[PDB]
Amino acid sequence: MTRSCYVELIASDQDVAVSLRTPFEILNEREYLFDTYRESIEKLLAEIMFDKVNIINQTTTDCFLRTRRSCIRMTTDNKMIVKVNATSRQIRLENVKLVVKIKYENTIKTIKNRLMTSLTFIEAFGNLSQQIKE
Repeated sequence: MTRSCYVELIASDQDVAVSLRTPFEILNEREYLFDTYRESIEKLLAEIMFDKVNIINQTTTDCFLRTRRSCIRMTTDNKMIVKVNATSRQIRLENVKLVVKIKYENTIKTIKNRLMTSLTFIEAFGNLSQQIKE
């Protein structure tokens, strides 16, 4: 749980899923990334490798990591690392043990739809910020 995103990981014996709930435009603006989210997901998929070894003991395969995906891969020194394809293009990686798609999200919302518009002073203070610079 962070100040901007709530990252969750549901791990079963066969399928592992990563979700990310944020109340904003999710992948920056359209399909980009902030560094902190990538480091947090990398830490989480690094810890679940050590904690859930037998679930991730699968055959090493070569696959193209697609949009909104992550994978757990083996390095040349038999060290397991994690790369998340938050880039726009698909990333080709080898020695992949597991591919996990990340599901990104977004009467409390019915009140939040109006109370944000109740405070119309972002544009007023933007005019003031343009005004002071003289």
